Amino acid sequence: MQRASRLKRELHMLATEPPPGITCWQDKDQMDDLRAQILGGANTPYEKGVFKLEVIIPERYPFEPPQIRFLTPIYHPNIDSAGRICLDVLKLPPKGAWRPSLNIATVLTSIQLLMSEPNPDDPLMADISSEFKYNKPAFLKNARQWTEKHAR
Ligand SMILES: Cc1cc(=O)n2[nH]c(C(F)(F)F)nc2c1
Repeated sequence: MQRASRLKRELHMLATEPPPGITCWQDKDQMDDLRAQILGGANTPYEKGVFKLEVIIPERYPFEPPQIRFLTPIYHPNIDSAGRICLDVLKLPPKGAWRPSLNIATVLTSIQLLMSEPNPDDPLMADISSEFKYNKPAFLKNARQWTEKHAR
């Protein structure tokens, strides 16, 4: 009942005040099986791609974070080839940053920010991370080509 009331409010806010570039909605009729979309940001290599994500709300929400993975392939130091995301707010403390005062909208915004600003210090993709650090022009070209191939 606690989780239910919280999800109703989140779905209302996602429907009426979505963050710029972000959409999140119910796949069907269950408030804990959600989908989202993040628009590729301008001045990023993902520009003019559209990235779909799966947003699964666990039983203990809001005390456990949403489980979010990219469905659209993306070329990024912190996102693996299955769409898993390495991001602090998707993880529980002490290492992670999730807390019940965050919500689906804030963490989708954090993923959007991660797309703009990767964290080569916490890589999931070692070869992409090294390319991002030491050969940024190649990283940007590869990230654009992957966006053309899979997100457009
Ligand atoms: C988009 C959005 C804006 C906003 O202010 N909130 N607040 C909550 C909360 F508190 F219900 F979890 N969800 C949201 C979502």
